[PDB]
Amino acid sequence: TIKEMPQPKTFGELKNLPLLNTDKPVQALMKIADELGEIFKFEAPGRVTRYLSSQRLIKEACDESRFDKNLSQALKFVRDFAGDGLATSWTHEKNWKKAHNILLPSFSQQAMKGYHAMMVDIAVQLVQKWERLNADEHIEVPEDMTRLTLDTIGLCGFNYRFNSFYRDQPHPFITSMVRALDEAMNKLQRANPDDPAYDENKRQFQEDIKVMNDLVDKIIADRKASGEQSDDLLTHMLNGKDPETGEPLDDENIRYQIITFLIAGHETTSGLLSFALYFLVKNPHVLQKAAEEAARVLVDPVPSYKQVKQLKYVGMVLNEALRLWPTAPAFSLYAKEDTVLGGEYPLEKGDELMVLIPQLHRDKTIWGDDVEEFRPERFENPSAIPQHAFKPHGNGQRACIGQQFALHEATLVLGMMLKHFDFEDHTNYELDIKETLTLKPEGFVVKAKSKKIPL
Ligand code: HEM
Ligand SMILES: CCCCCCCN1CCC[C@H]1C(=O)N[C@@H](Cc1ccccc1)C(=O)O
Ligand SMILES: C=Cc1ccccc1
Repeated sequence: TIKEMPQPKTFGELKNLPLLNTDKPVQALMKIADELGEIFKFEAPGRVTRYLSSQRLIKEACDESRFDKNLSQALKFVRDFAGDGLATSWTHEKNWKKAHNILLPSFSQQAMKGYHAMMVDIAVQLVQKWERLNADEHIEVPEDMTRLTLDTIGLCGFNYRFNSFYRDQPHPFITSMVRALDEAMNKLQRANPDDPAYDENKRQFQEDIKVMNDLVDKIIADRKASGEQSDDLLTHMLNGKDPETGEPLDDENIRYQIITFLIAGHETTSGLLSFALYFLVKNPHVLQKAAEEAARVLVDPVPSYKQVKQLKYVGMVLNEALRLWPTAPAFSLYAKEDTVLGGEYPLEKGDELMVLIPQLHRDKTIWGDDVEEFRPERFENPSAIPQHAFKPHGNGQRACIGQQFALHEATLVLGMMLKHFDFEDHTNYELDIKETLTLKPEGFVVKAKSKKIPL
């Protein structure tokens, strides 16, 4: 009955920690899952977790009566600058449910209608950039997709223009963001984060937290002294009141939310768009089908909210890209009470789980033997997909609050991309996945041939 779960190779007192001493640790954990199966123990000094890779077990871990969201070490280090914003707070901290209640209406399908015009603004800047490239120039795909999604969250969220398409070199806030995210992730591997080798990293980390707080606090202060009532997240946050506590967010927590949304904008949707275009150029028949939908639906020079809603195949393209390469590749859980997982693995209250999403999405008992194939038609009927087989936005009440935002922006942009250009994988690009907070293709380049359709 009770099975003892495998564990990858250890390093004396360092346990399994040195296995994360790599620049692609998620992909390294995936290969361990290939070797060891649906569940394996992973220990570091002072920490134990268990990596889940099968739908059989993950469907139990997604039972919210038995498991709640845990902060991974990664999220604990990001909390150093994202605070108790939505993504780095515990479910039982008062500011989680309060910010959740206040911000839910800002992220609904209905709220998407109000953001649509300003996502079209940024999306048009992307298309015009590509229309203006010279023959036999190429597109740096993740770079441009990150320019897009950062600008979109800046504009839709806070009425601020990062003007990323006017730049080679990030806005100063983004420089500190990206550097702080890099330190947070690199910190995870250090066997001794106290060696003086890491003193400068420590110094630079604190400078970046200060640059980030000071610029956000200024934006908050400036908006409050202004009165301007633009329909953006910062206004809803300054004006909204939690129905439960009846309280609004305070300025410190609003700062944390803004940092949180900007991290999410920069990191996740740009990865998704990059992986989707990669899969489309590697699967020309799928690109054809999606381009045909784009041409048939996007019949005006600017897309409308209604038309984006009818880009249904583009949506399953995005879902299939999230299946093979979920850009936020894991989440962590803890047992609310003693419980037995899958009838085989007893857990005590407090025990942690890691959900390894890319491996879940390769569970052959779920998707069949063509699991590595890019086939958006898998998603034709969600009722034919078993429970909790597909988890790119997390689980339950702690699922991605920005899920509709991301899919509206990604659908609109990919739709316009397919309306306006033919794409050529001119380098026969070999997929290379760089890991930061999230997963992104690195070095992915294509050529676009304009269809010469006016905007
Ligand atoms: C396709 C792109 C995206 C993916 C794959 C994604 C995925 C996820 C996942 C897996 C989680 C749960 C993490 C955990 O349980 O520890 C999450 C949480 C979250 N995401 Fe997203 N996300 C995306 C886009 C966005 C965007 C655009 C925003 C907002 C601008 C956003 C805001 C959040 C927030 C605030 C949370 C924490 C929510 C809460 O716990 O209340 N995400 N996301
Ligand atoms: C927000 C985007 C997703 C971030 C998810 C984490 C993304 N990690 C980045 C590296 C792999 C992955 C992960 O498995 N992390 C674990 C690592 C860990 C486990 C046990 C002991 C020490 C450290 C953790 O952070 O605890
Ligand atoms: C820290 C921000 C964040 C945003 C989305 C998912 C996980 C983390």
